[PDB]
Amino acid sequence: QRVTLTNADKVLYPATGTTKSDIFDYYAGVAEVMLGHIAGRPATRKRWPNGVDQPAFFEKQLALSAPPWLSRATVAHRSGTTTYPIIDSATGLAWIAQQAALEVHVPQWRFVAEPGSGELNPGPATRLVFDLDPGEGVMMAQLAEVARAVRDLLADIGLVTFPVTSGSKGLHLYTPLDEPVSSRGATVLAKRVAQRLEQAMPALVTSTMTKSLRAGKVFVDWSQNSGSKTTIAPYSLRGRTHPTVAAPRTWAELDDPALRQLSYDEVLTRIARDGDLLERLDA
Amino acid sequence: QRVTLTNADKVLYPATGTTKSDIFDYYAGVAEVMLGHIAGRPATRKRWPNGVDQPAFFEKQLALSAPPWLSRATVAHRSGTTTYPIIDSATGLAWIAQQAALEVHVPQWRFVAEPGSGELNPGPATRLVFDLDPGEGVMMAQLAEVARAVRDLLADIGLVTFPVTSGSKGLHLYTPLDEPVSSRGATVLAKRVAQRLEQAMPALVTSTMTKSLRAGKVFVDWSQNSGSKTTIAPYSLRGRTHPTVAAPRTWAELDDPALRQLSYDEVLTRIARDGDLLERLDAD
DNA sequence: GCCGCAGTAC
DNA sequence: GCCGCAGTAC
Repeated sequence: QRVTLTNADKVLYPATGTTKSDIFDYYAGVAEVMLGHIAGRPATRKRWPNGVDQPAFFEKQLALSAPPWLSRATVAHRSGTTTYPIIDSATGLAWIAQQAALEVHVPQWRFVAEPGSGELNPGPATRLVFDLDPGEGVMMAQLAEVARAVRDLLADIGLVTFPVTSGSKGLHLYTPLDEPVSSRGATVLAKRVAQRLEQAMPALVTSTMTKSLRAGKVFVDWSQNSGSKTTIAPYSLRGRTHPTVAAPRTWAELDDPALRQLSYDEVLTRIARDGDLLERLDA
Repeated sequence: QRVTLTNADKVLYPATGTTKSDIFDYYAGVAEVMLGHIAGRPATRKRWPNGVDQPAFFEKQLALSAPPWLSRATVAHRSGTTTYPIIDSATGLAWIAQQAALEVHVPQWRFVAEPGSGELNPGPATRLVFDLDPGEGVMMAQLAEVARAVRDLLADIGLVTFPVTSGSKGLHLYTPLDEPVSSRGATVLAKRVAQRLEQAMPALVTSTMTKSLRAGKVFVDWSQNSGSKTTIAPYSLRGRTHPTVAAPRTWAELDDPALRQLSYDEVLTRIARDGDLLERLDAD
Protein backbone atom coordinates (compact mmCIF):
# COMPACT_ATOMS: atom_id res chain seq x y z
CA GLN A 1 0.00 0.00 0.00
CA ARG A 2 2.95 2.20 0.80
CA VAL A 3 6.45 1.27 -0.17
CA THR A 4 9.22 1.73 2.28
CA LEU A 5 12.04 3.39 0.36
CA THR A 6 15.35 1.90 1.44
CA ASN A 7 18.80 3.13 0.42
CA ALA A 8 17.50 6.67 0.25
CA ASP A 9 19.86 9.50 -0.75
CA LYS A 10 21.98 6.89 -2.59
CA VAL A 11 23.26 8.12 -5.98
CA LEU A 12 21.95 6.40 -9.10
CA TYR A 13 23.28 8.76 -11.80
CA PRO A 14 26.94 9.33 -10.72
CA ALA A 15 27.38 12.21 -13.19
CA THR A 16 24.63 14.42 -11.73
CA GLY A 17 24.50 13.14 -8.12
CA THR A 18 20.88 12.13 -8.68
CA THR A 19 19.78 10.18 -5.58
CA LYS A 20 17.24 7.39 -5.07
CA SER A 21 15.21 9.97 -3.14
CA ASP A 22 15.32 12.28 -6.15
CA ILE A 23 13.85 9.40 -8.19
CA PHE A 24 11.10 8.72 -5.63
CA ASP A 25 9.90 12.36 -5.71
CA TYR A 26 10.12 12.54 -9.52
CA TYR A 27 7.74 9.62 -9.99
CA ALA A 28 5.55 10.95 -7.20
CA GLY A 29 5.62 14.29 -9.03
CA VAL A 30 4.67 12.98 -12.47
CA ALA A 31 2.30 10.40 -11.06
CA GLU A 32 -0.69 12.52 -12.06
CA VAL A 33 0.10 12.78 -15.76
CA MET A 34 2.05 9.55 -16.25
CA LEU A 35 -0.51 7.06 -14.85
CA GLY A 36 -3.15 7.33 -17.63
CA HIS A 37 -0.59 6.32 -20.26
CA ILE A 38 0.42 3.10 -18.51
CA ALA A 39 -2.63 1.94 -16.51
CA GLY A 40 -4.17 -1.27 -17.90
CA ARG A 41 -0.88 -2.12 -19.61
CA PRO A 42 1.75 -4.75 -18.66
CA ALA A 43 4.79 -2.89 -17.32
CA THR A 44 8.24 -4.01 -18.36
CA ARG A 45 11.07 -2.75 -16.12
CA LYS A 46 14.73 -2.08 -16.70
CA ARG A 47 16.69 -1.93 -13.46
CA TRP A 48 19.98 -0.35 -12.38
CA PRO A 49 20.23 -1.53 -8.73
CA ASN A 50 23.72 -0.12 -8.49
CA GLY A 51 23.61 3.06 -10.56
CA VAL A 52 23.90 4.01 -14.22
CA ASP A 53 27.56 3.03 -14.31
CA GLN A 54 26.66 -0.42 -13.01
CA PRO A 55 25.26 -3.51 -14.78
CA ALA A 56 21.51 -3.44 -15.49
CA PHE A 57 18.82 -5.99 -16.33
CA PHE A 58 15.42 -6.18 -18.04
CA GLU A 59 12.58 -7.72 -16.07
CA LYS A 60 9.18 -8.76 -17.35
CA GLN A 61 8.17 -11.50 -14.94
CA LEU A 62 6.93 -10.16 -11.59
CA ALA A 63 8.49 -11.46 -8.38
CA LEU A 64 6.28 -13.67 -6.20
CA SER A 65 7.67 -11.68 -3.25
CA ALA A 66 6.47 -8.46 -4.89
CA PRO A 67 3.62 -6.65 -3.03
CA PRO A 68 0.19 -8.34 -3.23
CA TRP A 69 -1.70 -5.12 -3.99
CA LEU A 70 -0.04 -4.71 -7.41
CA SER A 71 -2.51 -5.42 -10.21
CA ARG A 72 -1.46 -8.31 -12.33
CA ALA A 73 -2.22 -10.26 -15.46
CA THR A 74 -0.56 -13.10 -17.35
CA VAL A 75 0.27 -13.66 -21.03
CA ALA A 76 0.62 -17.07 -22.66
CA HIS A 77 4.12 -16.99 -24.06
CA ARG A 78 6.11 -19.15 -26.49
CA SER A 79 8.28 -20.79 -23.83
CA GLY A 80 5.97 -20.32 -20.81
CA THR A 81 3.39 -18.02 -19.29
CA THR A 82 4.43 -14.59 -18.05
CA THR A 83 2.69 -12.80 -15.19
CA TYR A 84 2.95 -9.08 -15.65
CA PRO A 85 2.32 -6.28 -13.13
CA ILE A 86 0.18 -3.32 -14.08
CA ILE A 87 1.22 0.01 -12.67
CA ASP A 88 -1.88 2.06 -12.12
CA SER A 89 -1.43 4.01 -8.89
CA ALA A 90 0.83 6.62 -7.29
CA THR A 91 1.63 3.67 -5.03
CA GLY A 92 2.73 1.57 -8.03
CA LEU A 93 5.18 4.27 -9.08
CA ALA A 94 6.61 4.38 -5.56
CA TRP A 95 7.36 0.69 -5.99
CA ILE A 96 9.04 1.35 -9.37
CA ALA A 97 11.08 3.98 -7.51
CA GLN A 98 12.23 1.56 -4.78
CA GLN A 99 12.66 -1.32 -7.22
CA ALA A 100 15.31 0.85 -8.86
CA ALA A 101 13.31 0.50 -12.10
CA LEU A 102 14.49 3.71 -13.74
CA GLU A 103 12.70 2.87 -17.03
CA VAL A 104 9.13 1.70 -17.60
CA HIS A 105 8.27 -0.02 -20.88
CA VAL A 106 4.72 -0.72 -22.05
CA PRO A 107 2.97 -1.89 -25.23
CA GLN A 108 0.24 0.11 -27.01
CA TRP A 109 -2.62 -2.11 -25.82
CA ARG A 110 -4.43 -2.66 -22.49
CA PHE A 111 -5.98 -5.72 -20.86
CA VAL A 112 -9.72 -6.35 -21.11
CA ALA A 113 -11.89 -8.29 -18.65
CA GLU A 114 -13.42 -11.39 -20.27
CA PRO A 115 -17.21 -11.83 -20.57
CA GLY A 116 -17.96 -14.82 -18.33
CA SER A 117 -14.58 -15.49 -16.71
CA GLY A 118 -13.77 -11.76 -16.30
CA GLU A 119 -10.19 -12.82 -16.92
CA LEU A 120 -7.65 -10.11 -17.73
CA ASN A 121 -6.54 -10.80 -21.29
CA PRO A 122 -4.62 -8.73 -23.87
CA GLY A 123 -6.96 -6.13 -25.41
CA PRO A 124 -6.97 -4.29 -28.74
CA ALA A 125 -4.47 -1.50 -29.50
CA THR A 126 -5.71 1.88 -28.32
CA ARG A 127 -2.97 4.02 -29.79
CA LEU A 128 -0.26 3.72 -32.43
CA VAL A 129 3.37 4.35 -31.70
CA PHE A 130 6.17 5.32 -34.11
CA ASP A 131 9.89 5.31 -33.25
CA LEU A 132 11.94 7.77 -35.28
CA ASP A 133 15.56 6.80 -34.97
CA PRO A 134 17.99 9.27 -36.57
CA GLY A 135 20.83 7.34 -38.23
CA GLU A 136 24.49 8.17 -38.93
CA GLY A 137 24.77 11.93 -39.46
CA VAL A 138 21.14 12.93 -39.35
CA MET A 139 20.44 16.40 -37.96
CA MET A 140 17.50 17.88 -36.13
CA ALA A 141 15.67 19.50 -39.08
CA GLN A 142 15.56 16.37 -41.21
CA LEU A 143 14.38 14.38 -38.19
CA ALA A 144 11.66 16.97 -37.56
CA GLU A 145 10.72 17.09 -41.23
CA VAL A 146 10.14 13.37 -41.12
CA ALA A 147 8.17 13.61 -37.92
CA ARG A 148 5.91 16.25 -39.43
CA ALA A 149 5.33 14.13 -42.47
CA VAL A 150 4.28 11.14 -40.36
CA ARG A 151 1.87 13.51 -38.68
CA ASP A 152 0.75 14.54 -42.09
CA LEU A 153 -0.03 11.06 -43.26
CA LEU A 154 -2.00 10.36 -40.10
CA ALA A 155 -3.75 13.68 -40.30
CA ASP A 156 -4.82 12.57 -43.77
CA ILE A 157 -7.09 9.95 -42.21
CA GLY A 158 -8.38 12.17 -39.42
CA LEU A 159 -5.93 11.15 -36.68
CA VAL A 160 -3.83 13.34 -34.34
CA THR A 161 -0.20 12.78 -33.34
CA PHE A 162 1.82 13.69 -30.23
CA PRO A 163 5.67 14.15 -30.17
CA VAL A 164 7.68 12.59 -27.34
CA THR A 165 11.37 13.06 -27.11
CA SER A 166 12.44 9.67 -25.73
CA GLY A 167 15.27 10.98 -23.58
CA SER A 168 17.56 8.82 -25.69
CA LYS A 169 18.03 9.61 -29.44
CA GLY A 170 14.64 8.65 -30.85
CA LEU A 171 11.63 10.85 -31.23
CA HIS A 172 8.47 8.86 -30.42
CA LEU A 173 5.13 9.81 -31.96
CA TYR A 174 1.87 8.57 -30.52
CA THR A 175 -1.56 8.65 -32.07
CA PRO A 176 -4.69 7.72 -30.15
CA LEU A 177 -7.20 5.47 -31.86
CA ASP A 178 -10.68 6.74 -31.15
CA GLU A 179 -11.97 3.29 -32.18
CA PRO A 180 -9.45 0.65 -31.05
CA VAL A 181 -8.35 -2.16 -33.37
CA SER A 182 -6.30 -5.34 -33.14
CA SER A 183 -2.56 -5.01 -32.70
CA ARG A 184 -2.16 -6.66 -36.11
CA GLY A 185 -4.28 -4.03 -37.89
CA ALA A 186 -2.57 -1.22 -36.04
CA THR A 187 0.66 -2.69 -37.34
CA VAL A 188 -0.72 -2.87 -40.88
CA LEU A 189 -1.52 0.81 -40.60
CA ALA A 190 1.78 2.02 -39.08
CA LYS A 191 3.51 -0.03 -41.76
CA ARG A 192 1.46 1.50 -44.63
CA VAL A 193 2.44 4.89 -43.18
CA ALA A 194 6.16 4.13 -42.87
CA GLN A 195 6.30 2.57 -46.28
CA ARG A 196 4.40 5.38 -47.93
CA LEU A 197 6.72 7.92 -46.36
CA GLU A 198 9.74 5.86 -47.45
CA GLN A 199 8.36 5.97 -50.98
CA ALA A 200 7.88 9.75 -50.93
CA MET A 201 11.16 10.45 -49.07
CA PRO A 202 13.67 7.81 -50.23
CA ALA A 203 16.79 9.75 -49.30
CA LEU A 204 15.55 10.88 -45.90
CA VAL A 205 13.54 7.86 -44.65
CA THR A 206 13.90 4.08 -44.23
CA SER A 207 11.09 1.78 -42.97
CA THR A 208 13.56 -1.00 -42.16
CA MET A 209 15.83 -1.86 -39.27
CA THR A 210 18.65 -3.15 -41.48
CA LYS A 211 21.48 -1.22 -39.86
CA SER A 212 23.63 -1.07 -43.02
CA LEU A 213 20.82 1.01 -44.62
CA ARG A 214 20.46 3.60 -41.94
CA ALA A 215 23.28 6.05 -42.57
CA GLY A 216 21.67 9.41 -43.38
CA LYS A 217 18.13 8.24 -42.71
CA VAL A 218 15.45 8.34 -40.03
CA PHE A 219 14.36 4.74 -39.39
CA VAL A 220 10.59 5.00 -38.98
CA ASP A 221 9.97 2.01 -36.85
CA TRP A 222 6.36 0.96 -37.14
CA SER A 223 6.89 -2.54 -35.71
CA GLN A 224 6.73 -1.72 -32.02
CA ASN A 225 2.99 -1.64 -32.57
CA SER A 226 3.32 -5.38 -32.58
CA GLY A 227 1.28 -6.99 -29.88
CA SER A 228 4.47 -8.54 -28.56
CA LYS A 229 6.68 -5.47 -28.39
CA THR A 230 7.29 -2.67 -25.95
CA THR A 231 8.04 1.05 -25.92
CA ILE A 232 9.40 3.25 -23.13
CA ALA A 233 6.46 4.87 -21.37
CA PRO A 234 5.98 8.61 -21.49
CA TYR A 235 7.24 10.51 -18.42
CA SER A 236 9.63 7.64 -17.71
CA LEU A 237 13.21 8.20 -16.73
CA ARG A 238 16.05 6.65 -18.72
CA GLY A 239 19.19 4.87 -17.49
CA ARG A 240 21.78 7.21 -19.01
CA THR A 241 24.64 9.54 -17.93
CA HIS A 242 22.24 12.34 -17.17
CA PRO A 243 18.71 11.77 -15.87
CA THR A 244 16.65 12.39 -19.00
CA VAL A 245 12.97 11.73 -19.61
CA ALA A 246 10.71 10.48 -22.38
CA ALA A 247 9.29 14.01 -22.35
CA PRO A 248 6.17 15.10 -24.21
CA ARG A 249 6.76 18.05 -26.46
CA THR A 250 4.83 20.39 -28.74
CA TRP A 251 5.29 20.41 -32.50
CA ALA A 252 6.70 23.96 -32.35
CA GLU A 253 9.45 22.72 -30.07
CA LEU A 254 10.72 20.38 -32.78
CA ASP A 255 11.45 23.37 -35.06
CA ASP A 256 14.25 24.25 -32.70
CA PRO A 257 17.69 23.58 -34.31
CA ALA A 258 19.33 23.15 -30.90
CA LEU A 259 16.45 21.04 -29.51
CA ARG A 260 17.68 18.66 -26.79
CA GLN A 261 16.59 15.86 -24.44
CA LEU A 262 14.72 17.02 -21.34
CA SER A 263 15.78 16.55 -17.74
CA TYR A 264 13.49 15.40 -14.92
CA ASP A 265 13.45 18.82 -13.25
CA GLU A 266 12.42 20.55 -16.47
CA VAL A 267 9.59 18.07 -17.05
CA LEU A 268 8.13 18.81 -13.63
CA THR A 269 8.20 22.59 -14.16
CA ARG A 270 6.37 22.08 -17.44
CA ILE A 271 3.67 19.79 -16.04
CA ALA A 272 2.65 22.11 -13.23
CA ARG A 273 2.69 24.98 -15.71
CA ASP A 274 0.68 23.35 -18.49
CA GLY A 275 -0.25 19.80 -17.51
CA ASP A 276 -0.27 16.68 -19.68
CA LEU A 277 0.45 17.37 -23.37
CA LEU A 278 -0.61 13.75 -23.88
CA GLU A 279 -3.88 14.27 -22.05
CA ARG A 280 -5.96 13.45 -25.17
CA LEU A 281 -3.85 10.33 -25.75
CA ASP A 282 -5.61 8.21 -23.16
CA ALA A 283 -9.09 9.55 -22.49
CA GLN B 1 43.69 -34.22 -47.16
CA ARG B 2 42.51 -37.08 -44.89
CA VAL B 3 39.39 -37.77 -42.82
CA THR B 4 38.49 -40.93 -40.87
CA LEU B 5 34.78 -41.66 -40.92
CA THR B 6 33.58 -42.34 -37.39
CA ASN B 7 30.55 -44.31 -36.23
CA ALA B 8 29.74 -45.14 -39.87
CA ASP B 9 26.36 -46.90 -40.23
CA LYS B 10 25.03 -45.24 -37.07
CA VAL B 11 21.62 -43.66 -37.75
CA LEU B 12 20.97 -39.93 -38.00
CA TYR B 13 17.56 -39.90 -39.65
CA PRO B 14 15.56 -42.52 -37.71
CA ALA B 15 12.46 -42.12 -39.87
CA THR B 16 14.29 -43.27 -43.00
CA GLY B 17 17.11 -45.22 -41.38
CA THR B 18 19.76 -42.98 -42.92
CA THR B 19 23.28 -43.62 -41.66
CA LYS B 20 26.51 -41.60 -41.43
CA SER B 21 27.82 -43.75 -44.24
CA ASP B 22 25.01 -42.52 -46.48
CA ILE B 23 25.66 -38.90 -45.47
CA PHE B 24 29.38 -39.51 -46.13
CA ASP B 25 28.66 -40.87 -49.59
CA TYR B 26 26.11 -38.23 -50.40
CA TYR B 27 28.47 -35.29 -49.80
CA ALA B 28 31.12 -37.23 -51.65
CA GLY B 29 28.50 -37.59 -54.40
CA VAL B 30 27.58 -33.90 -54.74
CA ALA B 31 31.14 -32.67 -54.18
CA GLU B 32 31.64 -31.57 -57.78
CA VAL B 33 28.32 -29.77 -58.18
CA MET B 34 28.25 -28.30 -54.64
CA LEU B 35 31.77 -26.92 -54.07
CA GLY B 36 31.60 -23.98 -56.53
CA HIS B 37 28.67 -22.53 -54.60
CA ILE B 38 30.38 -22.62 -51.19
CA ALA B 39 34.11 -22.25 -51.89
CA GLY B 40 35.40 -18.86 -50.75
CA ARG B 41 32.65 -18.47 -48.16
CA PRO B 42 32.67 -18.89 -44.38
CA ALA B 43 30.77 -22.06 -43.57
CA THR B 44 28.29 -22.02 -40.68
CA ARG B 45 27.40 -25.52 -39.46
CA LYS B 46 24.29 -26.90 -37.88
CA ARG B 47 25.29 -30.26 -36.43
CA TRP B 48 23.09 -33.15 -35.26
CA PRO B 49 25.66 -35.62 -33.85
CA ASN B 50 22.97 -37.69 -32.16
CA GLY B 51 20.77 -37.74 -35.21
CA VAL B 52 17.75 -35.67 -36.02
CA ASP B 53 15.66 -36.49 -32.94
CA GLN B 54 18.26 -35.00 -30.59
CA PRO B 55 19.47 -31.47 -29.86
CA ALA B 56 21.55 -29.78 -32.53
CA PHE B 57 23.61 -26.62 -32.35
CA PHE B 58 24.79 -23.81 -34.56
CA GLU B 59 28.55 -23.66 -34.87
CA LYS B 60 30.57 -20.93 -36.54
CA GLN B 61 33.89 -20.72 -34.76
CA LEU B 62 36.33 -23.40 -35.87
CA ALA B 63 37.59 -25.83 -33.22
CA LEU B 64 41.31 -25.93 -32.45
CA SER B 65 41.08 -29.68 -32.91
CA ALA B 66 39.96 -29.21 -36.52
CA PRO B 67 42.27 -30.45 -39.29
CA PRO B 68 45.14 -27.99 -39.97
CA TRP B 69 44.72 -28.40 -43.73
CA LEU B 70 41.27 -26.73 -43.62
CA SER B 71 41.01 -23.23 -45.07
CA ARG B 72 40.36 -20.48 -42.52
CA ALA B 73 39.47 -16.84 -42.36
CA THR B 74 38.46 -14.43 -39.58
CA VAL B 75 35.57 -11.97 -39.42
CA ALA B 76 35.39 -9.19 -36.83
CA HIS B 77 32.11 -9.57 -34.94
CA ARG B 78 32.00 -6.46 -32.73
CA SER B 79 31.31 -8.61 -29.66
CA GLY B 80 34.55 -10.43 -30.51
CA THR B 81 36.21 -12.36 -33.26
CA THR B 82 35.23 -15.45 -35.26
CA THR B 83 37.38 -17.47 -37.62
CA TYR B 84 35.33 -19.78 -39.83
CA PRO B 85 36.26 -22.78 -41.95
CA ILE B 86 36.00 -22.41 -45.71
CA ILE B 87 35.00 -25.61 -47.48
CA ASP B 88 36.74 -25.92 -50.85
CA SER B 89 37.67 -29.58 -51.44
CA ALA B 90 36.12 -33.05 -51.60
CA THR B 91 37.96 -33.82 -48.37
CA GLY B 92 36.41 -30.74 -46.72
CA LEU B 93 32.92 -32.16 -47.19
CA ALA B 94 34.14 -35.50 -45.86
CA TRP B 95 35.01 -33.64 -42.68
CA ILE B 96 31.64 -31.90 -42.72
CA ALA B 97 29.99 -35.28 -43.08
CA GLN B 98 32.14 -36.65 -40.23
CA GLN B 99 31.29 -33.70 -38.00
CA ALA B 100 27.68 -34.69 -38.50
CA ALA B 101 27.26 -31.11 -39.78
CA LEU B 102 24.11 -32.06 -41.63
CA GLU B 103 23.48 -28.50 -42.87
CA VAL B 104 25.94 -26.04 -44.43
CA HIS B 105 25.09 -22.31 -44.37
CA VAL B 106 26.90 -19.59 -46.35
CA PRO B 107 26.37 -15.89 -47.09
CA GLN B 108 26.21 -14.38 -50.59
CA TRP B 109 29.82 -13.09 -50.57
CA ARG B 110 33.30 -14.73 -50.72
CA PHE B 111 36.55 -13.80 -49.00
CA VAL B 112 39.12 -11.74 -50.99
CA ALA B 113 42.87 -11.43 -50.36
CA GLU B 114 43.80 -7.89 -49.31
CA PRO B 115 46.55 -6.32 -51.46
CA GLY B 116 49.67 -6.12 -49.24
CA SER B 117 48.08 -8.46 -46.64
CA GLY B 118 46.96 -11.61 -48.41
CA GLU B 119 44.58 -11.55 -45.45
CA LEU B 120 41.27 -13.03 -46.52
CA ASN B 121 38.52 -10.54 -45.78
CA PRO B 122 34.91 -10.45 -46.83
CA GLY B 123 34.37 -9.13 -50.37
CA PRO B 124 31.31 -8.01 -52.29
CA ALA B 125 28.20 -10.17 -52.99
CA THR B 126 28.59 -12.51 -55.95
CA ARG B 127 24.87 -13.50 -55.98
CA LEU B 128 21.49 -12.35 -54.72
CA VAL B 129 19.25 -14.70 -52.82
CA PHE B 130 15.52 -14.34 -52.11
CA ASP B 131 14.03 -16.51 -49.42
CA LEU B 132 10.39 -17.15 -50.20
CA ASP B 133 8.82 -18.20 -47.00
CA PRO B 134 5.23 -19.46 -47.02
CA GLY B 135 3.11 -18.10 -44.16
CA GLU B 136 0.22 -20.01 -42.52
CA GLY B 137 -2.15 -21.46 -45.12
CA VAL B 138 0.02 -20.81 -48.13
CA MET B 139 -0.22 -23.53 -50.75
CA MET B 140 1.96 -24.66 -53.63
CA ALA B 141 0.36 -22.57 -56.39
CA GLN B 142 1.06 -19.41 -54.46
CA LEU B 143 4.71 -20.05 -53.64
CA ALA B 144 5.32 -20.79 -57.31
CA GLU B 145 3.33 -17.86 -58.56
CA VAL B 146 5.34 -15.41 -56.38
CA ALA B 147 8.67 -16.93 -57.54
CA ARG B 148 7.56 -16.37 -61.12
CA ALA B 149 6.78 -12.74 -60.26
CA VAL B 150 10.22 -12.26 -58.72
CA ARG B 151 11.89 -13.75 -61.74
CA ASP B 152 9.87 -11.29 -63.83
CA LEU B 153 11.05 -8.26 -61.84
CA LEU B 154 14.59 -9.53 -61.89
CA ALA B 155 14.49 -10.06 -65.64
CA ASP B 156 13.13 -6.56 -65.92
CA ILE B 157 16.48 -5.25 -64.71
CA GLY B 158 18.72 -7.63 -66.66
CA LEU B 159 19.05 -10.48 -64.18
CA VAL B 160 18.44 -14.24 -64.41
CA THR B 161 17.15 -16.44 -61.62
CA PHE B 162 17.48 -19.97 -60.36
CA PRO B 163 14.96 -21.73 -58.06
CA VAL B 164 16.09 -24.03 -55.21
CA THR B 165 13.67 -25.95 -52.99
CA SER B 166 15.11 -25.43 -49.55
CA GLY B 167 14.51 -28.87 -48.08
CA SER B 168 11.93 -27.55 -45.67
CA LYS B 169 9.02 -25.31 -46.47
CA GLY B 170 10.74 -22.46 -48.23
CA LEU B 171 11.74 -21.83 -51.78
CA HIS B 172 14.96 -19.94 -52.53
CA LEU B 173 15.98 -17.99 -55.58
CA TYR B 174 19.55 -17.13 -56.52
CA THR B 175 20.81 -14.61 -58.98
CA PRO B 176 24.34 -14.23 -60.33
CA LEU B 177 25.99 -10.87 -60.11
CA ASP B 178 28.66 -11.31 -62.76
CA GLU B 179 29.69 -7.93 -61.52
CA PRO B 180 29.83 -8.04 -57.72
CA VAL B 181 28.00 -5.43 -55.65
CA SER B 182 28.42 -4.58 -51.96
CA SER B 183 26.14 -6.50 -49.64
CA ARG B 184 24.69 -3.04 -48.91
CA GLY B 185 23.63 -2.56 -52.55
CA ALA B 186 22.44 -6.17 -52.97
CA THR B 187 20.23 -5.71 -49.92
CA VAL B 188 18.96 -2.34 -51.22
CA LEU B 189 18.17 -3.97 -54.61
CA ALA B 190 16.50 -7.01 -52.96
CA LYS B 191 14.39 -4.82 -50.67
CA ARG B 192 13.20 -2.74 -53.65
CA VAL B 193 12.15 -5.84 -55.53
CA ALA B 194 10.27 -7.19 -52.54
CA GLN B 195 8.53 -3.91 -51.88
CA ARG B 196 7.58 -3.59 -55.51
CA LEU B 197 6.24 -7.11 -55.46
CA GLU B 198 4.25 -6.45 -52.27
CA GLN B 199 2.93 -3.19 -53.66
CA ALA B 200 1.63 -5.11 -56.65
CA MET B 201 0.44 -8.25 -54.82
CA PRO B 202 -0.68 -7.03 -51.41
CA ALA B 203 -3.00 -10.00 -50.72
CA LEU B 204 -0.30 -12.58 -51.58
CA VAL B 205 3.11 -11.10 -50.70
CA THR B 206 4.68 -9.46 -47.66
CA SER B 207 8.19 -7.88 -47.43
CA THR B 208 8.43 -7.71 -43.62
CA MET B 209 9.09 -10.36 -40.99
CA THR B 210 6.29 -9.49 -38.59
CA LYS B 211 4.79 -12.92 -37.84
CA SER B 212 1.32 -11.52 -37.20
CA LEU B 213 1.28 -10.22 -40.77
CA ARG B 214 2.74 -13.32 -42.29
CA ALA B 215 -0.39 -15.45 -42.46
CA GLY B 216 -1.69 -16.33 -45.89
CA LYS B 217 1.19 -14.53 -47.49
CA VAL B 218 4.53 -15.33 -48.99
CA PHE B 219 7.29 -13.54 -47.07
CA VAL B 220 9.75 -12.55 -49.74
CA ASP B 221 12.76 -12.32 -47.51
CA TRP B 222 15.21 -9.90 -49.15
CA SER B 223 17.29 -9.49 -46.04
CA GLN B 224 19.51 -12.61 -46.11
CA ASN B 225 21.51 -10.45 -48.50
CA SER B 226 23.03 -8.64 -45.51
CA GLY B 227 26.65 -9.57 -45.10
CA SER B 228 26.02 -10.68 -41.53
CA LYS B 229 23.47 -13.30 -42.52
CA THR B 230 23.51 -16.79 -43.93
CA THR B 231 21.42 -19.01 -46.18
CA ILE B 232 21.56 -22.76 -46.44
CA ALA B 233 24.06 -23.72 -49.14
CA PRO B 234 22.65 -25.36 -52.22
CA TYR B 235 22.83 -29.14 -52.29
CA SER B 236 23.09 -29.20 -48.49
CA LEU B 237 21.24 -31.78 -46.44
CA ARG B 238 18.51 -30.87 -43.94
CA GLY B 239 18.20 -31.36 -40.19
CA ARG B 240 14.72 -32.73 -40.83
CA THR B 241 12.81 -35.96 -40.19
CA HIS B 242 13.54 -37.11 -43.72
CA PRO B 243 16.90 -36.30 -45.34
CA THR B 244 15.73 -33.61 -47.72
CA VAL B 245 18.07 -31.34 -49.68
CA ALA B 246 18.31 -27.75 -50.85
CA ALA B 247 17.81 -28.97 -54.40
CA PRO B 248 18.19 -26.85 -57.53
CA ARG B 249 15.15 -27.08 -59.79
CA THR B 250 13.81 -25.99 -63.12
CA TRP B 251 11.30 -23.31 -63.73
CA ALA B 252 9.11 -25.93 -65.48
CA GLU B 253 9.05 -28.13 -62.40
CA LEU B 254 7.73 -25.10 -60.48
CA ASP B 255 4.63 -25.36 -62.69
CA ASP B 256 3.83 -28.73 -61.19
CA PRO B 257 0.96 -28.37 -58.70
CA ALA B 258 2.47 -31.25 -56.69
CA LEU B 259 6.01 -29.92 -56.50
CA ARG B 260 7.57 -31.19 -53.27
CA GLN B 261 10.96 -31.27 -51.56
CA LEU B 262 13.59 -33.71 -52.86
CA SER B 263 15.58 -36.20 -50.85
CA TYR B 264 19.31 -36.80 -51.19
CA ASP B 265 18.99 -39.99 -53.25
CA GLU B 266 16.72 -38.22 -55.71
CA VAL B 267 19.26 -35.41 -55.86
CA LEU B 268 22.09 -37.80 -56.57
CA THR B 269 20.50 -39.53 -59.53
CA ARG B 270 19.32 -36.08 -60.71
CA ILE B 271 22.91 -34.86 -60.89
CA ALA B 272 23.95 -37.87 -62.98
CA ARG B 273 21.37 -36.84 -65.59
CA ASP B 274 21.70 -33.08 -65.59
CA GLY B 275 24.93 -32.20 -63.82
CA ASP B 276 24.73 -28.91 -61.91
CA LEU B 277 21.62 -26.84 -62.62
CA LEU B 278 23.28 -23.84 -60.92
CA GLU B 279 26.52 -23.89 -62.97
CA ARG B 280 25.83 -20.34 -64.21
CA LEU B 281 25.88 -19.11 -60.66
CA ASP B 282 29.46 -19.37 -59.53
CA ALA B 283 31.65 -19.36 -62.58
CA ASP B 284 34.64 -18.16 -60.69
C1' DG C 1 29.54 -13.77 -1.62
C1' DC C 2 26.99 -15.48 -5.60
C1' DC C 3 23.17 -15.79 -9.20
C1' DG C 4 19.13 -14.61 -12.11
C1' DC C 5 16.07 -11.23 -13.19
C1' DA C 6 13.37 -10.64 -21.79
C1' DG C 7 11.28 -11.43 -26.33
C1' DT C 8 11.46 -13.69 -30.88
C1' DA C 9 13.04 -13.21 -35.56
C1' DC C 10 16.34 -14.44 -39.07
C1' DG D 1 27.79 -38.81 -17.43
C1' DC D 2 27.65 -33.35 -17.71
C1' DC D 3 29.05 -28.95 -20.66
C1' DG D 4 29.53 -25.58 -25.11
C1' DC D 5 29.37 -25.34 -29.71
C1' DA D 6 25.61 -17.95 -33.18
C1' DG D 7 25.32 -13.07 -34.10
C1' DT D 8 22.30 -9.20 -34.41
C1' DA D 9 18.07 -6.12 -34.09
C1' DC D 10 14.08 -4.05 -31.62
